[PDB]
Amino acid sequence: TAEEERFLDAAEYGNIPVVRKMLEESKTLNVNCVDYMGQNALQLAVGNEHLEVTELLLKKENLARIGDALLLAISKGYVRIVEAILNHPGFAASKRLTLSFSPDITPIILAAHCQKYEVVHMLLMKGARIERPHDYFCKCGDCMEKQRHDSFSHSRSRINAYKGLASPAYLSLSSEDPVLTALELSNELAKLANIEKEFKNDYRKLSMQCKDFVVGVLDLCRDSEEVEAILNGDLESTRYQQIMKRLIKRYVLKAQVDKENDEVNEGELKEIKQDISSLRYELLEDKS
Amino acid sequence: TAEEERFLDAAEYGNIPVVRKMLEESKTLNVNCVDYMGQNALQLAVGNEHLEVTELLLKKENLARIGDALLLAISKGYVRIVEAILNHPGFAASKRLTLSFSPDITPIILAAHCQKYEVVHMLLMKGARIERPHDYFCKCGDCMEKQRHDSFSHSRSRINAYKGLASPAYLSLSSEDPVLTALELSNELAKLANIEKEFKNDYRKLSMQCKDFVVGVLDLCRDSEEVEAILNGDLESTRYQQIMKRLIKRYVLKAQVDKENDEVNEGELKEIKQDISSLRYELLEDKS
Amino acid sequence: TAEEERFLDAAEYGNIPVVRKMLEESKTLNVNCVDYMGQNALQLAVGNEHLEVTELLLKKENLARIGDALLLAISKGYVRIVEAILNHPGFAASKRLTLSFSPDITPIILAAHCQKYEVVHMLLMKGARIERPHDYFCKCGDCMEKQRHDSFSHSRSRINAYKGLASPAYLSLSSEDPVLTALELSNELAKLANIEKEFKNDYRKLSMQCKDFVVGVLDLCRDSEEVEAILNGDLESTRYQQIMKRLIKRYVLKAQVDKENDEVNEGELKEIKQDISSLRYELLEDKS
Amino acid sequence: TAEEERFLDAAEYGNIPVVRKMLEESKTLNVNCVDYMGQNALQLAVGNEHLEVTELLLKKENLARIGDALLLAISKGYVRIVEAILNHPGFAASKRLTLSFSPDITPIILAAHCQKYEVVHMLLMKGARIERPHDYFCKCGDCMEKQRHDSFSHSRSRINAYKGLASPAYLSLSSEDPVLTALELSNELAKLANIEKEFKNDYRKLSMQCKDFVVGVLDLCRDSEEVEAILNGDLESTRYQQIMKRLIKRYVLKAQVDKENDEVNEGELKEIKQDISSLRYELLEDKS
Repeated sequence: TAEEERFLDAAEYGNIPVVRKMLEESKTLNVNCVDYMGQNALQLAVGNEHLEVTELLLKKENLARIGDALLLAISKGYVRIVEAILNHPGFAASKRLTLSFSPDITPIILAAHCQKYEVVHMLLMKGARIERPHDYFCKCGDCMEKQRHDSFSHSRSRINAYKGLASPAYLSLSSEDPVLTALELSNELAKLANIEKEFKNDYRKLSMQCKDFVVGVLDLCRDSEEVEAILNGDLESTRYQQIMKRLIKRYVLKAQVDKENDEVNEGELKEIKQDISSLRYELLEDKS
Repeated sequence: TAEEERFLDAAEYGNIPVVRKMLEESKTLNVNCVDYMGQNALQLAVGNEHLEVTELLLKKENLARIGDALLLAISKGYVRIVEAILNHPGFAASKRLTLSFSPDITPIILAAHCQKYEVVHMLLMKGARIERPHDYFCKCGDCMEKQRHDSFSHSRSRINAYKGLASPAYLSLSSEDPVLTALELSNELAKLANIEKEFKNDYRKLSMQCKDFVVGVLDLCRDSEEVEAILNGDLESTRYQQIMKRLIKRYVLKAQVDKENDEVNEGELKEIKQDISSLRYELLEDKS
Repeated sequence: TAEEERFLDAAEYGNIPVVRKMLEESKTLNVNCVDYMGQNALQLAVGNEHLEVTELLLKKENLARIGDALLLAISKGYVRIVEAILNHPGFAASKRLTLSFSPDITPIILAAHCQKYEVVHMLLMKGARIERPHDYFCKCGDCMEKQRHDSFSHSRSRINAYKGLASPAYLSLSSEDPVLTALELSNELAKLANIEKEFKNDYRKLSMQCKDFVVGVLDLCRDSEEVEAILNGDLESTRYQQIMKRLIKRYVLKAQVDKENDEVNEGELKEIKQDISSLRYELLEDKS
Repeated sequence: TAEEERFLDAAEYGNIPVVRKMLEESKTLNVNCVDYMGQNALQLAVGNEHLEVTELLLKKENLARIGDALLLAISKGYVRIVEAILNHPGFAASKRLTLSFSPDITPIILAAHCQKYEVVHMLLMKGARIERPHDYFCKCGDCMEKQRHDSFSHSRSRINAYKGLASPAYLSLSSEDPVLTALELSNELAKLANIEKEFKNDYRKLSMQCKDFVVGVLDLCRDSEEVEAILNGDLESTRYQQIMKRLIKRYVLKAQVDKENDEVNEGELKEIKQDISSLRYELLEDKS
């Protein structure tokens, strides 16, 4: 395990030509090393180290921890690492159920809990769009889905799906008229707060998030739409497409500025330290 | 769009000799690439990457997004990027109305919402000084300006102009005796709070900002001016020039220290990461 | 002391080939320099400077400040510096009492006040596991330990030992079933709060920490264990091993994310500055 | 002023061989450039750029802004920049009054408002120790000092001197028994709060700071001194030297850790950016 420990020390920090040497030395030991994680690309997606990931993409020995590495790259919020994962090992489809951390969360939903717009838009450039809003009532038609599992996974996965479908970001993500759809989802979550018991506080939170979302989009304030359908929906609380897209861009830029006015995350500092160490290893080992 | 995507990947991060190669390869594809922004210098003014901007200044193919790039460089608060924008592509004048994001905000006003003194002073070294305090009453003389637009843009642009004219920074920016002018503007904003309805809280905020401004300038405390005109203005709440300029310098230095004792912005961390990546690309691609 | 001051200036910052020159110049002056600390590896374990420590490991001239340097590397929370200290100068055992800052704290306890899991796990890979929970009553059997010292060191070292034994991290550190042991320790600390006077607030704090620990481990929520022994312990407030280890890994990852969502420490910024200066000294002095 | 502006652009950022070229090109224009500051070493002591300062020390053309640059290096809290200022241009003495920003604050007092221990200790290694506690009553003996100036400078300079003499750091700085001297100064500031009117809140603050200082030094808790003189002083609220010095070292280390657990200053981030730009300029201009 000596070469394994050398590989992991080259893995947590940069050591990029050391990993090139581990490539060129006939791959004597497989990339299956365990510290606390079963595989090693999970600990390779820690810092902003793209070249390690590109060298991992040439290691197609069925290293089947690409999905959890993608979930780490989304939850930490990388961009080009997510692109390197999505492009080269290939993906046929991702619709219902495969056999590959690991919560029961599709990566569009996990990209929707965070509000990082470009990650979800890169997910939308590939074909996977809608998080499937079903009935989620006592009767749904998919009674066999209610009969496969009989546990708290139904209600909690329902709440997680509506947290994904809460539209924190869907105004850049739906096709046409996101405000009316946000009003409809607010009414639906209000009715679920009326009906579905013992979890009503979360539905009230999501309904107030949708309300304050619509209020902020109104507070963009370029040109008064003031459609009477919008007014009647408020009672229950083309060039038009061009005005709508311009307001979409305004709200996206304001949301990104309000993201950039936030408190520091310590992991973002750890990213800077690992980038400094990767610079150290690149410059010194290319001098040698 | 393959060269376009290579250009944008060279654009978000440093890749400065890659952009030199894109220059030297006959400019096969124009700099008009769209991710969410129409042009590309907007995404080039993200980090502290001056050499990209200087290479853009040699690209005079009527890439008409210099003004919004200047607004980004002011709102994020760069210094030498603003100098590179102001110097080389040339500016005839900027007084009332041209045809070139984009709120209805002149860059002196947007430099005045932020309190960054050196940016506004570099604006004042060129000829554009005053944000035009007009009557802003029911009657103003410029009734045709009130008749061109008939909307909320009058009142809201008025409030934005008085937020620019609130003097957060004008003590380094006016010509002579900024304290008496601040007292006069505080009296004017008090009278506008008395008269102009449904927005009185903002005028009260700006009046209290002017009052606390004058109180802090009094709290500099080198030599007691104590002019009886200042006393009579407080009732309604040369060597003198040398004392005034020295107090101006004292207040500017105290304001800059109080700026440097503020909470961290995450965009300032992103600037550090992009500077690290620019160092990476410079050193590695100059080794090659 | 001129070479001593040059050595200390090479010691606070990087200057790694300068320290190589101080090695190769026959070691004219010993590494015993005093600014405020008696030895110098204490001021060498400030930044993320591993090569200095590896050059110190070849300096085996009985520089007997390895233990306090290990305590600094644990309290600041380095990883590979702790590995470099533990591996090469050798350690026979660490059980009760040796003759080598310096509080009366064994490094497992000081690694247990901080919650850094990998440091304590690297301590557990070597043979030193348990922090010795004794009776700690009026009668204990070790009455001669109560008669060697007669001071406040008994009660305060007892409280420090139970702060080490509070299980902030022991769910990754004990062998089997940490939740039941946490319940037993919560009951023991509750009884010590009932009995041991004038320090009851700290025992109440540790008992509430154990309670909220067990509540969070319950709030992992994969599969309901719901053992009736757990229920009866709550009244006084194999595949099972596989489920338990998976919940252990879930709680460890959630704890590390909650660590990485914390406020910035200024010493972590100082680490970045000293790493930048080490890069400066490496690159410039290897150009020369 | 073209070479002046090139020099200032080399001055705000690193550009160290550019400043070497400005040295070697016969010094055509003197270092007297004005942006807002009269001299230029004030804007050269912004970042952690030592080589610029060492090149300034070879520029002995009576560039008489060394004292304000020293005050900037102390107030921002550099270490080796302060050493470079103190060592090479020479200092005869600094006792009462010379003719060379600029508040009326001696650098020991300005180093005492900040709590940076090593800066004040480097001041104490040179001969300047005591901030001269005089009577500061209605009668003092130095009545001519009260008759030279007749203004608020007496009371405010008195309060600033007692803020310097508040002992935030003097336990590492006085000769022997700092706790009894802190008790005496607390009694003196209490009596000044009884006597000197209209500023009593600041004296109450400094007295409570001295009280909490003594309480924290008591809360070090190695060995109970419990001198009856300390008890009688509390009523009005050798090996002993070795115990006292060890408690001094304990309190200094605890104070430095509590400094390193503080909120981030944005100027510390600006230091990192200017160090990155200095690395950029060094590496690129040494490639050329």
